[PDB]
Amino acid sequence: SDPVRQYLHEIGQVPLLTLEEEIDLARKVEEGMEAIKKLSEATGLDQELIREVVRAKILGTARIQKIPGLKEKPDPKTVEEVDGKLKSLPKELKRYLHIAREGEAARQHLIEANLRLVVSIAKKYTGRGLSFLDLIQEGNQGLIRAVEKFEYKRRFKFSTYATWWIRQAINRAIADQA
DNA sequence: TGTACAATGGG
Ligand SMILES: [K+]
Ligand SMILES: [K+]
Ligand SMILES: [K+]
Ligand SMILES: [K+]
Repeated sequence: SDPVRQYLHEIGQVPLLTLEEEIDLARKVEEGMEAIKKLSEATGLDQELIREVVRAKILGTARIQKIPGLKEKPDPKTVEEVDGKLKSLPKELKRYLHIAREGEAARQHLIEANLRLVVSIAKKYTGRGLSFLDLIQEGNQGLIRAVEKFEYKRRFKFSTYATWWIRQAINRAIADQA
C-alpha cells in the first residue's frame, strides 16, 4: 500500500447497508431519475446534465469525496446556469426538484456503501497487467453502472448484481490491454 | 436495450 492506504481507510469506515436500507435508497434513486425525467421534460435540458448538476450540489454531504474511476466536475457555470433555470422554475414543480435531490443523494450513499465490495473483488485480479488502483477505478466504474441499472423489485440482494458488473468491468478492462 | 442466489478479511 501507499497513498491508497488512505482510500481503503476512507471506505472501511462506511458501514454496510441492511436490506431495508438498500431498498429504500434504491427506491429513492429510481424515483430521482423519474423526477429528473419530468424535469428534463419541462426545462428541455439533458437528463444526464440535470442529474450531474444535482449531484455536484449534494456531493457536499458525501462521506467520500475523491472516489477513483468516478467522473468529477462538471463546470460551475453550467452548474450555475442550469441550477438557475431549475430553482427559478414554477412552484407546482418544486416537489420534483426535491425528489431528484433525494435520489442523487441516495445514489451517492449507496455507492459509498459498496466500495468495500469493489476492493474485495478487485484483489482477485491483481497480477494481470493492471496496477491495483486501475482495478479499483474500473471496479468503481462497473459499480456505478450497476446502481444505474439495478431493479430492486427483483428481490435480489444488491451485492449479487453489483458483483456481476464489477467483474464485467475489470474483465473488459484487462481485455482492452491487448 | 439485456446482462441478477450472495458476495463488502477469505473459504
Ligand atoms: K479470524
Ligand atoms: K485472527
Ligand atoms: K473467521
Ligand atoms: K468464519
